[PDB]
Amino acid sequence: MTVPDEPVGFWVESIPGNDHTLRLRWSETKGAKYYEIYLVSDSTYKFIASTDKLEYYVTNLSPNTKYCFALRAVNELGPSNFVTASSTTDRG
Repeated sequence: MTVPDEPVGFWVESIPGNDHTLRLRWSETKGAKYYEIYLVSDSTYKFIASTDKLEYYVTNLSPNTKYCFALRAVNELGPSNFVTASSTTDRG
């Protein structure tokens, strides 16, 4: 078997009225047992969370700030490549 497919449809969306949260969403992914989410900052990745959901709310962000995330799917053989998406938190 292989590492999972790369996820598709990875979108990061703002939450109007919430200046400290972004909503991450992605499609179910062939071969995936779970997904890992990272914050991409100045060309380095910071771990956020592992989940078997298809969406995740990243809380405790600063207002009016663009965040880029990297998402990958994982199984027992290893991880998929990353897909990326970004958005800006509400101004508050």
